[PDB]
Amino acid sequence: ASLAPGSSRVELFKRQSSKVPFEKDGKVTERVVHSFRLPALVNVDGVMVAIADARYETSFDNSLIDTVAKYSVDDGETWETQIAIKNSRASSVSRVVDPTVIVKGNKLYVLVGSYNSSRSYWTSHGDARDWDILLAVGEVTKSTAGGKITASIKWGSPVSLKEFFPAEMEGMHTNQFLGGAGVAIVASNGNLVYPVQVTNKKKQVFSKIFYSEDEGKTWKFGKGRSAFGCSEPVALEWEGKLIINTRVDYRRRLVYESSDMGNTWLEAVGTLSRVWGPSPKSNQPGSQSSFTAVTIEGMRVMLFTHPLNFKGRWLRDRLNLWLTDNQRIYNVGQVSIGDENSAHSSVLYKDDKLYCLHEINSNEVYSLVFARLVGELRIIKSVLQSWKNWDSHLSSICTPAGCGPAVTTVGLVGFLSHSATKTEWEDAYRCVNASTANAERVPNGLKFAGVGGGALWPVSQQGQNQRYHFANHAFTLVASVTIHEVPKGASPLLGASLDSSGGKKLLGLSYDKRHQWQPIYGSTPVTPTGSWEMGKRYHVVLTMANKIGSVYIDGEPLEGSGQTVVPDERTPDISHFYVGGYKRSGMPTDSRVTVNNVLLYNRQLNAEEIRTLFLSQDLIGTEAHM
Ligand SMILES: OC[C@H]1O[C@@H](O[C@H]2[C@H](O)[C@@H](O)[C@@H](O)O[C@@H]2CO)[C@H](O)[C@@H](O)[C@H]1O
Repeated sequence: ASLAPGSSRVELFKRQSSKVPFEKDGKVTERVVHSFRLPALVNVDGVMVAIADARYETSFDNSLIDTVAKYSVDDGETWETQIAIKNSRASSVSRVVDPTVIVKGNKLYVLVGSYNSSRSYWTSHGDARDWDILLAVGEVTKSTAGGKITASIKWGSPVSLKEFFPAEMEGMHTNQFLGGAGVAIVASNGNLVYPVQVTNKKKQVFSKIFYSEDEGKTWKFGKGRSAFGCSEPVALEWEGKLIINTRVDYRRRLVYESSDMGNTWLEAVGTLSRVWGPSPKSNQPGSQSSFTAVTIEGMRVMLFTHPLNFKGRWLRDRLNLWLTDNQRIYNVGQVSIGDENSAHSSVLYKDDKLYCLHEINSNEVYSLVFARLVGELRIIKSVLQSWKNWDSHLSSICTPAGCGPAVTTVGLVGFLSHSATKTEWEDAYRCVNASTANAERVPNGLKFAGVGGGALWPVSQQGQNQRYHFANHAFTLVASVTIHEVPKGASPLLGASLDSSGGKKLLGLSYDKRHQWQPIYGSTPVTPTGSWEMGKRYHVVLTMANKIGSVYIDGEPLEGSGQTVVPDERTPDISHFYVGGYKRSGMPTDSRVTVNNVLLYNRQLNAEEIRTLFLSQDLIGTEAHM
């Protein structure tokens, strides 16, 4: 339970306690609600709106559900309650579901699925007999009446958008669709954009972008789609693309990019795709996720939440929040408390305060808690100042022949330099440390010695959540090194390992008893090349892209460098990077070397940025700057 220092919370929508105005046959009554689910928390012009399911009788998905809203004009001290949308009232189990919310001006656009009488889960329905898809538009107006600031919201009659759903898509016959739940966006050209989950007559699930250029009068689907198996998509716009982050049951979450309103989808292999696991071993159901772009203290970042689900199934305990600038991926920490069940969530950033509406579940009775994320916003601002300082400090270095090109920070993701503890080498970017053994701190890095010496920067080793999954598609690992002793055989100095030992490599660099380098390319025959001297430091660059590895000493490729390291159409799964040894006592090499300033970029640096880092190795360390 990390609800941070100075952060606190209330139980806003109290299961079996909070009442709503329930309407039926021309009569409104105050009704105690069983469970509140599917939190959507937004800002309309300074009115904090909280939208959710009111699951009246039971938390069963297929039961009687209206869309409730609660709205506050004082940043969630007091709230007014209403029912935003009501179901058909056609049976005891009629329902409007997966409320998905777009804010635009003083308007709230809410899309829901609607079901009349089925008790089966929607993905199992072989047709659309019980289903409709409805947009209701709520309008917020703002008074300062009788002295104090007041507000209300008038909700419109839902309008069916079923006319806008084609009966065919590529290679399939359509079935039903719903919003991804949570909060959607207005694009920077003004369009309304819902990422939606859709099923076909084969009952497969897959995600699309459903949009409107006309304030919601009419609706299109992007031509493209996600893989099958992708559900509850949640989307934001980042630097002119849509980022569509999807739930994938029993798998790691797939993230996609689309630069043309969803006409073409490319998997975001270089950044965020397959980063987040739905459970420790990613073999459990996943979750709805809050996924938004904000500007905090002048930097555009993204915020993402998803339960860790230690418990497995749909329990979905331990809601975590993540920060990213589409390069570094920082775990802010756990928002929910202890081991409580805590599946959906909605993060709002408003007037430079952070808030989160999330579920808590005990025994299938759900409340939505409203939390003030003050400590979290503090951690975030600190991590961001850190990102800003290192990028600015690296980028103002005057690189030598006054000045050559700046040290590149585009795509720099991790940085091991001057800070280290007794057993860890610290990421200056503060997201992923390397563990160490037999490590002696020297300026801007470590000196390693003896069997099992070295550092380990985890890749797949990060566990359920893998920030460095990009490395499987491209990376550049850079480092200054010095060999202090002539090894007895070939010893490692640096590389990306595919297994836990370091014995099955993707790409690495070793050095041998003959004073030669042994760059290693996958499982290819190793060929010693070049020459070094005990005591001279050297600059080393490993790049991999397009399934091609290359090794540089002092800014210059080794002879025969640029070989195939991925020997077929399967994607590697890198376990970790090893630095200055294997950091394994089972591996019988002894690397006696010093390694300074390890940089990890999410791309193949080009000739010039490699030559700049080389000539700049003495200027980039963190040493002076702490
Ligand atoms: O546990 C509450 C959640 O149930 C999920 O439905 C599961 C169900 O729990 C499981 O026991 C079995 O029947 O499979 C269902 C999926 O087809 C719902 O998906 C989820 O939304 C919660 O209500």
